[PDB]
Amino acid sequence: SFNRTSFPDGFVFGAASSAYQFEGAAKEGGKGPNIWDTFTHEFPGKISNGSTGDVADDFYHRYKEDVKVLKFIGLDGFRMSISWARVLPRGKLSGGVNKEGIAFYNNVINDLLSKGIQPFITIFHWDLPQALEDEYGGFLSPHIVNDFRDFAELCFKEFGDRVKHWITMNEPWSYSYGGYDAGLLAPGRCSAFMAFCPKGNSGTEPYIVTHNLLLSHAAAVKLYKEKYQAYQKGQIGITLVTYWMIPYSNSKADKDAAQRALDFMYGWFIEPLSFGEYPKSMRRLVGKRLPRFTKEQAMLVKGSFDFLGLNYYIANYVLNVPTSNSVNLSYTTDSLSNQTAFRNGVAIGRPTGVPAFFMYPKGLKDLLVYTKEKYNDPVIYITENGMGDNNNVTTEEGIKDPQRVYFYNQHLLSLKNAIAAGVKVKGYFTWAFLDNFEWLSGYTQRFGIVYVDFKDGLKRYPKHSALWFKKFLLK
Ligand SMILES: *[C@@H]1O[C@H](CO)[C@@H](O[C@@H]2O[C@H](CO)[C@@H](O[C@@H]3O[C@H](CO)[C@@H](O)[C@H](O)[C@@H]3O)[C@H](O)[C@H]2NC(C)=O)[C@H](O)[C@H]1NC(C)=O
Ligand SMILES: N=C(Cc1ccccc1)N[C@@H]1O[C@H](CO[C@@H]2OC[C@@H](O)[C@H](O)[C@H]2O)[C@@H](O)[C@H](O)[C@H]1O
Ligand SMILES: N=C(Cc1ccccc1)N[C@@H]1O[C@H](CO[C@@H]2OC[C@@H](O)[C@H](O)[C@H]2O)[C@@H](O)[C@H](O)[C@H]1O
Ligand SMILES: *[C@@H]1O[C@H](CO)[C@@H](O)[C@H](O)[C@H]1NC(C)=O
Repeated sequence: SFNRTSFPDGFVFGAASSAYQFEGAAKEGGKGPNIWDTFTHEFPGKISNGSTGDVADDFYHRYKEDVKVLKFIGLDGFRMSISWARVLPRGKLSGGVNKEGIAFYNNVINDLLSKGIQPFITIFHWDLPQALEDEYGGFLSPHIVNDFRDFAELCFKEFGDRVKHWITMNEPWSYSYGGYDAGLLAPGRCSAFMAFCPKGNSGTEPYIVTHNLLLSHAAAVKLYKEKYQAYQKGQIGITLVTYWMIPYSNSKADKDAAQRALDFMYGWFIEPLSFGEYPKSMRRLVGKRLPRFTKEQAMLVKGSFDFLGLNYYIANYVLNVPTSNSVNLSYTTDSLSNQTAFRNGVAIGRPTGVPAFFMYPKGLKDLLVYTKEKYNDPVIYITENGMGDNNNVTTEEGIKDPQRVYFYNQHLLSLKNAIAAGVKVKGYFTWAFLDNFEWLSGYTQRFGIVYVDFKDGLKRYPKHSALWFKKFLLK
């Protein structure tokens, strides 16, 4: 039966997590507030059922038993993130290191390694300390770069003797678009015409924030390369997300619109990372709302990754949107494109428990080949791939997830094809290890290969998908 021998020797199979979504202990162990503590508490209308990550999976206390589950499944690796405000409660290094926070991550890492599981560490997975958001508006300010750099350094110093795979940040697209265009994610900023956020500007701030995200990423990578990489002997990268874009029709209009959508979502980050400049379509359509890289900045950002982390979930069809005399000025409308999961009333693939998300495993290969061909054959890890179930059945029924078995069977076959096509994929991580706090969707969506019974003591039960992976891994 389909198993890991179909993949390169030493290929890393793992599961993924993030700190705010899993940890809980949000006000414990010396931890300071982050923007997600603030967002979920002050805007309960923006979270399904007014949920928070106050407790989440309580991974902070339950990590020892959870690591046993990872070993049971037989995973090679585990992707997890560092809570910035847990290790630096005041955000700045000068504000002091929280010894209790450092100890937790050390404990998790030491346990993982005893089970032969490699920790892949995301330094920043959106949970910015409130102190930094308060001081200078977080990623709206160039001040964020030095503080991000110091945070990265703390991680390298404290964990780098054991951690050999670093991811600077998770999905700066989501942080910028979600936090500053649509106002759906912390810090919850958007234009007043949306009547959805207290402050913001969806037409300017996402571009400001993305620039500082890239610069912060680049600062961390430069420091790692110059100061830690030679003796710790690890690798550092960044995780990007994009939908795969398919033109709605055969028209030139829809063809160009599809590429514009990809330019604005993916190219926004991977062209600076590869070429030191933003995509031409963005420069043309966004004009002077799009920051320029100085010569120093372009030099720092270009080539600043050892590997690319890619998160893949879905493909969408893309329609051209003609220019209009009625403008809502926003990153969203700047690309003159419209995404839809339906063509001629027919869904792009099998449904999931997430209304927008349909199964399109071919898109994983297409994205990987596109990336190989456009950006000089980079080393790639699939740092997230998964699907969600609606949280509307009993624990008993939730555990039986043949649809997720199917999902991973199909996507791993597609990944196999990408590797055969010469894409240098070295690893693959399931989102998620556990059912968790899924940001604006709260606990209404279950992405785990392991079920968490939120109603009954947060108990863990491996799903059929976990058992499928256990067999796939010959473990
Ligand atoms: C729990 O929530 C899920 C939501 O994902 C429910 O499953 C979904 O049910 C809808 C409506 O029954 C399905 O859509 C329909 O499918 C039929 C036949 O395939 C189609 O002809 C209709 O036009 C309509 O599109 C949807 O596919 C399905 N989603 C899945 C399975 O992922 C489920 O009913 C809920 N369960 C309980 C116990 O409330
Ligand atoms: N600020 C809190 C309350 C809190 C904490 C986590 C999540 C939500 C709400 N607690 C205090 O955070 C402090 C650090 O975080 C600072 O709290 C004061 C804020 O003005 C400042 O911006 C923040 O960095 C810790 O040093 C203290 O031990 C602790 O009592
Ligand atoms: N989900 C994203 C991208 C995103 C998230 C929110 C809004 C716009 C775009 N990326 C990855 O998807 C994973 C699943 O994301 C879910 O996708 C379905 C949404 O309805 C749900 O709210 C979201 O958490 C997240 O848990 C990871 O933390 C994240 O890295
Ligand atoms: C794993 O797959 C290979 C095909 O490459 C097959 O020869 C082998 O028997 C399989 N093993 C199991 C345990 O399924």
